[PDB]
Amino acid sequence: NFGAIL
Repeated sequence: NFGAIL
């Protein structure tokens, strides 16, 4: 993961 996980 390099992004946003909500």
